[PDB]
Amino acid sequence: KWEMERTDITMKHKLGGGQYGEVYVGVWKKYSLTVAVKTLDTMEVEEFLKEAAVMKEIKHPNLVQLLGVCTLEPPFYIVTEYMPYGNLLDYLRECNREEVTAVVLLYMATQISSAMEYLEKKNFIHRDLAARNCLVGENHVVKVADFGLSRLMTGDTYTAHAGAKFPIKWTAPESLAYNTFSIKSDVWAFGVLLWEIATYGMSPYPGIDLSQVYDLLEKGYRMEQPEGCPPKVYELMRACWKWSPADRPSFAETHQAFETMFHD
Ligand SMILES: Cc1cc(Nc2cc(N3CCN(C)CC3)nc(Sc3ccc(NC(=O)C4CC4)cc3)n2)[nH]n1
Ligand SMILES: [Cl-]
Ligand code: NA
Ligand code: NA
Repeated sequence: KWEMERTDITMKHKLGGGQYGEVYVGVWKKYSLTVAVKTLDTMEVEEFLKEAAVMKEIKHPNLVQLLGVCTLEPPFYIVTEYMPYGNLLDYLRECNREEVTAVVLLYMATQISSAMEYLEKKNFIHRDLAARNCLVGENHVVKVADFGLSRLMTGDTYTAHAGAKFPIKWTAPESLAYNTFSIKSDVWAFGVLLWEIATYGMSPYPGIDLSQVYDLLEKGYRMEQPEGCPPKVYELMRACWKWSPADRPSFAETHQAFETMFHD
């Protein structure tokens, strides 16, 4: 149903400086439409198709939309709607802060909590929430992307395979310690994502030794409040980093808090 004919797309240039896979900007000739195209021998086919598959099952204004697949023969294609301003981390880092103000940061957070409220409702789990995995478009629209590790959950947790390796700065302690992933682990990451946004794209736990992060977190260390970050947003941010997953807010609560702030 989603399959398309590779001949349809014209591939113009490579897109990402090598950081996101083999992704090129594409022009769908017959529909006159700019699109992105992720392509894959690179023994990662199993996991590419898994990705192509999950994007068929989800649809939200703040999640990057699949337009079509070529997954009948190689090279395999993933054709998504094109976000002309790229990933959020570099956007924040390169933006004009007179244009991207505190209001715009709040808007970006609200839109992401929207995407995550929807996955939470769908009992899906993203597993790689971070500014580098969000994309920016016209009028400061932000959309969550990169669903390679995403899953529909059979119950309330998913256990990663032995020896899986994770981005530690974004990973919840129970995920580091017990390979346990849940919507509450996605909430932990969201918090770190909020800190990335608050700081216009700074690196979390700057200059800390990764092998000390768990240790520090268990002893209670958490990242300090960024300058300009409002107290309510910092309180919410800290809520996402509660040790016990149960004590963390839901994505519904979080989104309610930002929609309210976005008004007041
Ligand atoms: C998916 C997507 C990506 C985009 N747009 C862009 C745009 C972009 N830019 C490069 C630098 N200029 C200055 C800004 C635009 N760099 C990337 S880098 C990039 C490429 C691919 C993916 N992810 C996927 O293709 C998989 C999830 C389907 C993420 C980031 N993606 N539109 N839609
Ligand atoms: Cl790339
Ligand atoms: Na961590
Ligand atoms: Na905390």
